[PDB]
Amino acid sequence: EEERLEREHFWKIINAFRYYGTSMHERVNRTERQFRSLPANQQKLLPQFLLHLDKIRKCIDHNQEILLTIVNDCIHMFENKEYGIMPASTFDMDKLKSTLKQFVRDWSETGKAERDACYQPIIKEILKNFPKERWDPSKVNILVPGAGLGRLAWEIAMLGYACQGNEWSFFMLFSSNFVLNRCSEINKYKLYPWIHQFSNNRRSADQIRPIFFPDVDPHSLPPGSNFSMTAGDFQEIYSECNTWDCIATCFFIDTAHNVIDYIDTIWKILKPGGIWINLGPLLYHFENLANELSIELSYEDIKNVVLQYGFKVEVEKESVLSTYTVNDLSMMKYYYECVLFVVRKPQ
Amino acid sequence: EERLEREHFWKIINAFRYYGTSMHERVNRTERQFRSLPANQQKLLPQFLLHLDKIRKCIDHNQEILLTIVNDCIIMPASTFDMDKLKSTLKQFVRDWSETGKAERDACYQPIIKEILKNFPKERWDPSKVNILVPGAGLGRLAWEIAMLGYACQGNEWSFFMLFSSNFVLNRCSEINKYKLYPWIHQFSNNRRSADQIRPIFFPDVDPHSLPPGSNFSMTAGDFQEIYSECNTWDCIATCFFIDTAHNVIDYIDTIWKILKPGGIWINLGPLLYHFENLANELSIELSYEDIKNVVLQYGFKVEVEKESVLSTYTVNDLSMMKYYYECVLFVVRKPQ
Ligand SMILES: Nc1ncnc2c1ncn2[C@@H]1O[C@H](CSCC[C@H](N)C(=O)O)[C@@H](O)[C@H]1O
Ligand SMILES: Nc1ncnc2c1ncn2[C@@H]1O[C@H](CSCC[C@H](N)C(=O)O)[C@@H](O)[C@H]1O
Ligand SMILES: Cn1cncc1C[C@H](NC(=O)CCN)C(=O)O
Ligand SMILES: Cn1cncc1C[C@H](NC(=O)CCN)C(=O)O
Ligand SMILES: [Ca+2]
Ligand SMILES: [Ca+2]
Repeated sequence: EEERLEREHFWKIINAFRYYGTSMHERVNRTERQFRSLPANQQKLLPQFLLHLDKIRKCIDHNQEILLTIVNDCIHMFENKEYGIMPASTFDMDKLKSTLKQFVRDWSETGKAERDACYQPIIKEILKNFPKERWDPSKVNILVPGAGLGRLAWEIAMLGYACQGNEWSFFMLFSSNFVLNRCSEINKYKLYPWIHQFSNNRRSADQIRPIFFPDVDPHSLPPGSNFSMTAGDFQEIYSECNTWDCIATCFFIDTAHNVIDYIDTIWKILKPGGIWINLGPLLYHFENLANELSIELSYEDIKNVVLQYGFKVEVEKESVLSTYTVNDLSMMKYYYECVLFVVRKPQ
Repeated sequence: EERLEREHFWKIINAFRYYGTSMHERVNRTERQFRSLPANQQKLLPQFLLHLDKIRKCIDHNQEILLTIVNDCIIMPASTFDMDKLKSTLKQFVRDWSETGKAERDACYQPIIKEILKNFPKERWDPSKVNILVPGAGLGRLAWEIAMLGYACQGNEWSFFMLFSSNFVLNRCSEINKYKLYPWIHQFSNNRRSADQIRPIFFPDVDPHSLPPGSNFSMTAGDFQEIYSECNTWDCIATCFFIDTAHNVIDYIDTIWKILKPGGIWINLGPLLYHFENLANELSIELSYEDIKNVVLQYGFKVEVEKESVLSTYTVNDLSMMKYYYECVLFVVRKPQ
């Protein structure tokens, strides 16, 4: 039951990767169809339009190649031997499009500013509580749930902490497995994360511009590094109590069906005296989804729940600005005024 | 014609009437889910169901303000599309007619109004003989501000959501801040404090019936392409967050060029969030700003002002942990004489 539904989920994501080209091409063919239905005099006002559509198509083909490399990597895994054709949902295609942007955030020089706003404060808090002068960082155990493409877990590991990223989503697992285990040359790969955006373009070239990755070799972890990634629901995988020195969550807790469940887990699996570092907003992932449990709390209520569990609050900064896979050439942008806090389980 | 507009009219009246139902069902889902939690978890939040009740009261109040707009004008399940438009409408009240919306208005309307004063000064024009057209006037605040300067200004709006509201605010309203809405109660995510959700706004911040004497202000209902067909008529057309509503922006540009007088100016400020992009079966020509400028040039407009990266927001919740902004373009182009 567990293993079969995992198996179903698995090939569904695979199929979604395989379907990216068909989806996007149909979108561009809608556009070409409509453009050609215009009065011809209007089409001659834009004598480069059809050419630009052809450049998008090449971009789609290139993105599809990256996605097929990821699919090829995960099918032939040493530990994916346990798992063994339909059109993907529009929901999967959106997750796909989100995945490609995630490569900018986590593994491109283009996403350094965003990492500076979201990751530096977490890393800064870790160094504050486990200073190199008093702690062998190899003996400090740090769990990073919802690690995504894994850049933050990786950065912690670069300092020598015994860091383990966990992730539930096969979009994220397929991709991080590829970037972390196969990209051993800086900026060897390239993708087009903005071709999906047709609104709010200053220049048409803006939509077809590339980003390169990885800006950094993942295998430049120094010897003595202790870095790993796990696949599964972190509530089910990390059930052993009193284990972790530090749990670090970035844009994570608003992905729960019930964030109270998350807080209950973090309390049980922290070592007495350990800390929970959090940075992020409260965009509840299940808010709209029919037939899904979604408990949407204000930050005020989250703090009250944290306080009642017994945590003691060491750092609290509200209005920490950051973006999330922003396109800095776009005429429309979203930003977050995140909360950062460091709470501590009493010893 | 008459029969199909008849259908559109009552569909929107019905959406106005279904607002309380739609919102209460949303709250119902929350309450069922909270009550489904284990008792130990529920105890941790002893004001949650009380807070829900306060939301419901805000809901009920909003529904009263909506019914007032509909009787001042004069029950089936409306589409989520309508209800989103409805929620959008209540947010517009903040933008166009609340002290809270002043920051946005200064960002979006003041640069347009300054350009109007620049191109129609008293040393050259009798302001009351200058005809200015505001397509997509919304709740009409901008058009009103232009008419307040002594120009002959006509707002135009297609949506019945706006027309009901703009009528109610411009004709049936006198006393400042007499009325209040709860425009944020539908946002359950990204709240700092629970109390921000049930936070009230008041309108109108300024008295609409303070037009000076001889002022020439009017508002019309319908497709601005179909209503305005007299070529060489308008001294100025002012579009604010408007042109990206077109099925085909080239069509809007053609209408504007043709209905401006020789010497008339088109002022534009907004982004390019194309309204029909992600809608099935609807035509949608999504152009870059570069392409729109190439089209405008080929028509023969002379370009007088072009500012990119004009920062502004649109019905923003100042207290929310999530926020959008636009890097708009402002331009003024003249139809040559
Ligand atoms: N139950 C669960 N256990 C582990 N990860 C989960 C989870 N539910 C959702 N997630 C994942 O949590 C991730 C949050 S995205 C955040 C990624 C990264 N740390 C960053 O901030 O940039 C998503 O990739 C999502 O798939
Ligand atoms: N053909 C048309 N004629 C008149 N209004 C139209 C129209 N097409 C779209 N609209 C309207 O244009 C409006 C854009 S919102 C802009 C409102 C206001 N000027 C502001 O920026 O605050 C919408 O209310 C929409 O209903
Ligand atoms: C990951 N996460 C968890 N809480 C919030 C987020 C941000 C993310 N936001 C975007 O992708 C577009 C940004 N304007 C999302 O929607 O998942
Ligand atoms: C009116 N308009 C025309 N071009 C863009 C807009 C903005 C408007 N934006 C919102 O409502 C949410 C923004 N935070 C919309 O998309 O209707
Ligand atoms: Ca082009
Ligand atoms: Ca072609």
